[PDB]
Amino acid sequence: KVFGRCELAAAMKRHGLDNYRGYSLGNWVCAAKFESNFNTQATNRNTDGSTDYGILQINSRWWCNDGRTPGSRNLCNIPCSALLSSDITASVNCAKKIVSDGNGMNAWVAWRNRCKGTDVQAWIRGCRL
Ligand code: NA
Ligand SMILES: [Rh+]
Ligand SMILES: [Rh+]
Ligand SMILES: [Rh+]
Ligand SMILES: [Rh+]
Ligand SMILES: [Rh+]
Repeated sequence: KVFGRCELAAAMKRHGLDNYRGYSLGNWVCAAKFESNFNTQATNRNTDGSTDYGILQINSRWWCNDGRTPGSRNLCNIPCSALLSSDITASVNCAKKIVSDGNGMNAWVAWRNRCKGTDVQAWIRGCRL
């Protein structure tokens, strides 16, 4: 599924991401925009052979099992395929673990390079929340 901006903000809010570990909803929407262009089905292979999955580009080295990332972990205890669902529940639950891990939202390279320090409130402007 390719979400609209305000449609994703509403789903993220419902699933408890607004202010999760102090990160406003606009941070999460901005991250999803630059990681996946709001596409749940997005996949991107990494130089290390790991793959990033879903609306928040969650990596198979640490977070999910895809059966093709040797000596990786599955710290979210999910098949990476669960992260490509139209239902964002599994991505949001795994993203909560990731952002609690010590480097916060810097775990998302698109968030650090394109969202961090910017007017991220703009990403929820005009949305009924
Ligand atoms: Na893995
Ligand atoms: Rh939920
Ligand atoms: Rh819930
Ligand atoms: Rh766009
Ligand atoms: Rh870690
Ligand atoms: Rh509201």
